[PDB]
Amino acid sequence: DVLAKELEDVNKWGLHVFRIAELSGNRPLTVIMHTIFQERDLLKTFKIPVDTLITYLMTLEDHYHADVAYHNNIHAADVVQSTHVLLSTPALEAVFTDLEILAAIFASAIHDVDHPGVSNQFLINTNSELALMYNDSSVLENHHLAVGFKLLQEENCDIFQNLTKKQRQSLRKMVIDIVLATDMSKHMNLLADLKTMVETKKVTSSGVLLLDNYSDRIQVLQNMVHCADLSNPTKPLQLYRQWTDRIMEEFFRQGDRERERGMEISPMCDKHNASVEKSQVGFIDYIVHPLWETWADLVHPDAQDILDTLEDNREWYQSTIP
Ligand SMILES: Oc1ccc2cc(-c3ccc(OC(F)F)c(OCC4CC4)c3)oc2c1
Ligand SMILES: [Mg+2]
Ligand SMILES: [Zn+2]
Repeated sequence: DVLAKELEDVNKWGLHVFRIAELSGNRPLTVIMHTIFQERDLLKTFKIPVDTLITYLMTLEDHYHADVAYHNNIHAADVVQSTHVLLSTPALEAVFTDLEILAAIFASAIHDVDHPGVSNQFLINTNSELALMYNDSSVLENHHLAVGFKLLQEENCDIFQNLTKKQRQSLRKMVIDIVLATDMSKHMNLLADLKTMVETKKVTSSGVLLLDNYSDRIQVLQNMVHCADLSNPTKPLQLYRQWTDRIMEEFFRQGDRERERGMEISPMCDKHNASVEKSQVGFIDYIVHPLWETWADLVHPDAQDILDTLEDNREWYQSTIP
């Protein structure tokens, strides 16, 4: 009842995702996904057996690393739930089909699975087997996808077993397109394209965004999930700070490995020369605010409160440097 009371916040920005993780027994991804599938009536729409959903969700959640500080199952649940809220924005009402909503939510859930807690560049610089498999190109993101789809083949895990062949083919392509777009080295090109759409966007008679081709539809979903991925500084401050604690631990541990190996330490990864507050300020100024401002423009004014929180959080971190 405690957990179930907290899951009543699932449509709200600033869900207490860390309390849900603890209240659910380190199962935040399973219970948040299950709740959202129920809320959106997805189990009935796609004839998904409830037992099949739980088995897949638990296996998926199992393949997130419980000893990685940031890129774990809690981050995955957070991104799912954030994507779920952004799908419900008034400017997008009745825009996406049930299959596109399914794809966006599923993509979010798998988008970092089996993440080892080090970056693509580190996997490239260390001659890793992952970088060798994927020829240095979206190494992690290709991997998260391969794992997320492969697990559907485990015993009683195919949650898509009752989709038509065409629905599965279309869903598979959309999920790939969405997850490869969370490759952080693609952020500038993705944002540049988003700006273009905002400059040239159209609305319908009802006031809703007009997306009449696959290219525009997938581009909005790509940016939606990328926004959810980069949504930590838009959250109430107590949530944001704990996300920063976790990312910096993960970054520090990567820099300790780059130290033990004689490599140049990556930006912000050296725990003997790291200004956490200044870096959060530059993170918001150069990455998170330019993206969220553009998204807010696309769906104006639906996202105004999310943007105000980001600007408050920016002011707060700034205020701690003088
Ligand atoms: O190659 C990649 C791929 C994915 C991610 C995700 C992030 C990321 C997420 C949250 C962050 O801060 C706070 F919001 F928790 C953050 O800031 C740390 C940086 C020094 C200023 C970075 O950084 C990444 C780098
Ligand atoms: Mg990622
Ligand atoms: Zn992520």
